[PDB]
Amino acid sequence: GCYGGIEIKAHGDAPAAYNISINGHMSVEDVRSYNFRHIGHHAATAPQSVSAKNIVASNLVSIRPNNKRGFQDNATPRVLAVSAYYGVVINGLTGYTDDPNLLTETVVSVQFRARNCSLNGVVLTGFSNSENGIYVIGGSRGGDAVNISNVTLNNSGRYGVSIGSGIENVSITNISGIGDGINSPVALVSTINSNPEISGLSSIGYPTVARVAGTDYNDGLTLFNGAFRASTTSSGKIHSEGFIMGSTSGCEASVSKSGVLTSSSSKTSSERSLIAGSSTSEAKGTYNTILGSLGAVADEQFAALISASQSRASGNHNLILSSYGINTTGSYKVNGGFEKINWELDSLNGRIKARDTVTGGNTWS
Amino acid sequence: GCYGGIEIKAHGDAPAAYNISINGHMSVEDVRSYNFRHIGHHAATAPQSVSAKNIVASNLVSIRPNNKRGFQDNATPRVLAVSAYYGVVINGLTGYTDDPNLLTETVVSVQFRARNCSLNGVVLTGFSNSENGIYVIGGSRGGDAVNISNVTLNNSGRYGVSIGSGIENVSITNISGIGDGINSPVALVSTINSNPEISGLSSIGYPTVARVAGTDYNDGLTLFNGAFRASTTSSGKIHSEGFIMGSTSGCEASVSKSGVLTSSSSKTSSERSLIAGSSTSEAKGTYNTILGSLGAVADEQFAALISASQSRASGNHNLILSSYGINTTGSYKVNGGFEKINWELDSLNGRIKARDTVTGGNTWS
Repeated sequence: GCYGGIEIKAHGDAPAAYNISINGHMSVEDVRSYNFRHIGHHAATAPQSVSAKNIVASNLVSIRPNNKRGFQDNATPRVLAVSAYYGVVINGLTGYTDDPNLLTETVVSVQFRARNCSLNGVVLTGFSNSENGIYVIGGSRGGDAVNISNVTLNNSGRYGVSIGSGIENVSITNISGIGDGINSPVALVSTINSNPEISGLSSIGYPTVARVAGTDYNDGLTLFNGAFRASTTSSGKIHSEGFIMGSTSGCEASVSKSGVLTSSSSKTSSERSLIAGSSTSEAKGTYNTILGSLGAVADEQFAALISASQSRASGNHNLILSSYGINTTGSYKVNGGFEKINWELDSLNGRIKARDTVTGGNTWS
Repeated sequence: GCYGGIEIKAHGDAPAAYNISINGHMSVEDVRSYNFRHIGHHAATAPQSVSAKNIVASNLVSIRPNNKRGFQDNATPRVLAVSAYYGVVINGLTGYTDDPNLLTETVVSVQFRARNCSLNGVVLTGFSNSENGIYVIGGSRGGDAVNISNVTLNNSGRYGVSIGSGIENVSITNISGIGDGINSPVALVSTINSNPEISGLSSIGYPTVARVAGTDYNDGLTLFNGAFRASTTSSGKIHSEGFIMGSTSGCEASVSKSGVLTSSSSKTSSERSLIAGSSTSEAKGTYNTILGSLGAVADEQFAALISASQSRASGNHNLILSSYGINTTGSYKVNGGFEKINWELDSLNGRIKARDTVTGGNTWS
């Protein structure tokens, strides 16, 4: 029956409380069950608090948060409100109400310069007329992060987990929600930024499961950021807009939009490129394709090789097929050969050339 | 020396206990150390409990669970048994025994309409003659989830972590196990459903590490569900059977079996398709391939382009190679050109055509 159940803070012109541990608490009909803040250090244009740091809070219970008594000029209720603080770790939180009209804005807020906060093991039940279950707004700062995992929402929040502006680093994993009893539910998960890391969403009764910068995903989502590598035990450099998969050692994909699949000792520094099913191959131009090849090099714009060995395509839009030991240089040509160029399809001039013969009336027996 | 150490429940015709917090407990030689249930709400054909919700339980100790005394008609022992309840969050659980014959069925069970449960930070030691370490059976319900993470098993369970029927949403991460001292171990992890989310498995002494719907994985596994995106900071729509990787903005893979790699502003709505190493390209047919191309469109079944610019392949099995500025329409043709079609390999009729000349006796110097 208080305003704050546990408040951790400071007034302006004072240092905030720091290195505080909550090892279990029960808050019954408070306004803001857990309320961590530092007055004077919330505005985007204020200095960051140099003192608001380190809160570890666990096994937190919040029951029927409300403001029937009118505390703090009818401040809106919260199960949890974090602001200003760096390094808040919340584990095992249950918020429960039996009256949907008591709390109507946000059940859990992480906002107002709060940074590097982590929520894990959360059950929110009964808040069926609140706009937001969890609502996070960032600050927007280097080295920031917000981690939300293992959350389940039972008719709690038109937006179950909402991420607002100013947040570049978010991890949202294993969120589930029931929205059937909610007054006009919108989405289990919603994000303003286009690059959240997301996996393990499950819901019923929300019209949209995930809304990521305006795009809906209702059938499951896995999103990861940065350089990506899978089923490859070691590799050289991978650009943040690149990847290596299903490969053995010695591969690299060192520029924007370059990638290696199913290969050994193969490297691409070619912007817009793919190497697949190959060994000891290298793409160094742009728009390069190397497939099913051995010791193949593509080193000019749009150069490519398919089923080629010990060969180099160095022409503009120059493709080598089904070859061994040839180096080609022509523009808009498809070539094949064996130790020397033996045929050409010349797209530039409309010529077809064989080293030996060109014949019709053939059969294959 | 009790039947239940802590029991949280209700009898039939009563509401179950709700919003209960266990902030550390030690259970010594009980039958079921932690036993959460709601009689009358366990059968598949019973109503779901409307009251069994919210349990957060942490730092739980269970020692030598057994039924030497014969409680409850020789009910089988458990470190933890969850049934009926929604939203059970378990963090930091250690179960320990020095007598393998006391508990022989399942160490931890999540079954009988239990839903949206989460287990994290579990150590089970000494249960070397039990069939299952953790055994989960689902209900099978929309918006359900079971999350199991950071578990280590020391000679505990022929099946370390087993997922049974009725579970569509499972996350199993960071499970490790020693099976050397187990009486006939089978698998560290086992799954009935074909789509578990799994990563971070490590074992010794289990003949199989992971068995996923009957298929064994003994050398590491990472499985994710839904639309997939990596090393791409933003994108348009990705179908749940699609992906975008290593790409920049403006890409989409909007239908079953469509994908974009290493590209910019390129979109596929083509069922069974791939765009790689390309820009401003679009696949709209079926069985479409676009590689290393710029402003390329494939809009008919089996149409494809490789090393092509400002070109459209609109024929049935029509492939364009090494070209600029051509639109082709023929069936079973390979084409090349530069502002006009300049050559054709006609697989349908066995014709080869050049705009200019076709010659043999050529050399490339």
